[PDB]
Amino acid sequence: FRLPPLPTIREIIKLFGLRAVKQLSQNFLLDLRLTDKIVRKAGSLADVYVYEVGPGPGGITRSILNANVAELLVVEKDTRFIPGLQMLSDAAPGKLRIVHGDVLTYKIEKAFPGNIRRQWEDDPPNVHIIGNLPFSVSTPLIIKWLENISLKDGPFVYGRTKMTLTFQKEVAERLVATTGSKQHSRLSIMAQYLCNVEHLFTIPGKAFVPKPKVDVGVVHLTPLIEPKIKQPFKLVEKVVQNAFQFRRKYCHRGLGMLFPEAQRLESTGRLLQLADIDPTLRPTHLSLMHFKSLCDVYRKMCDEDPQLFTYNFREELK
Ligand SMILES: C[S@@+](CC[C@H](N)C(=O)[O-])C[C@H]1O[C@@H](n2cnc3c(N)ncnc32)[C@H](O)[C@@H]1O
Repeated sequence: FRLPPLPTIREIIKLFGLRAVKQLSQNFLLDLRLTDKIVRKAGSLADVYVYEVGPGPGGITRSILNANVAELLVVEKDTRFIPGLQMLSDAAPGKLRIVHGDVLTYKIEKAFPGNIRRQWEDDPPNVHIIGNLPFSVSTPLIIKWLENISLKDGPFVYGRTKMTLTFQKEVAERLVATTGSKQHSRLSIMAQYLCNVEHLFTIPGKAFVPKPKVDVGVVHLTPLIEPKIKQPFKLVEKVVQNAFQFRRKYCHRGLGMLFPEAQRLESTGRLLQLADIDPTLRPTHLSLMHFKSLCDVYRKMCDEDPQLFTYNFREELK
């Protein structure tokens, strides 16, 4: 019988390679004109110490290196892109530093000279964070970094360092969404109460390899001199999370989950009364100032009742 020919090594390597690329679910930006645009929209990187997260092939890395950068540190998790990055460092004498690490855990507190550090109320320091990461990494990273801004530590020991990151279109939308909008949610409050957030532009998915199912939003973030809420991050996070869980219901329904059932009617009413908020407002209409009132009242309630802050309504429902 006539059987199909054997696959060559080229075909075997191709079959493994193409499937290895799809395996980590990423979107490479090979358009140097686009990576130039991201860098351009981020502002002037002249004499700025730049931290790039997940450089990969090095598209943005190249665009950063061509921008009068004082120094560029990159942290790369995949060791397969490390050789090419080293090659790129060779073309730029003393401009590139490479680390094989995880951005979710790597500390940059001392990666740059302490002299470039600035006061919080000062102008933003000569540190800038830029990166195009996979969607699974970018989302928890900003949430980690928002908490760092709250604590004024981590990347923000240098001061109010800027961020220019890519997010999936919908996430980028929520980050900048104003009150009343359908995309106004947790990320909206969590980012805006700590940062000035600007949606620079949106890159269509066609420009990425391989092609993602969605478009990619480019967002610029700058920490505020005075945060809109002055409570612990985890407290703000819990109130915001509970407020937005039932989107089609009165905010009273969601905020009520902060309190044990035996006190829920009275405490939820008291919370909204003291915070001076209409109990019938849908969560989408809750502004940063509404949450400041909710958080401040909830804080006083927690200080009065130490059982309150670690209450979880799911555990009670079981
Ligand atoms: C979609 S590529 C982006 C690279 C570049 N922006 C581009 O498109 O040309 C994402 C890169 O980030 C790296 N990466 C993913 N998760 C990471 C993590 N947790 N820490 C550090 N790097 C990570 C991967 O190695 C991958 O090369």
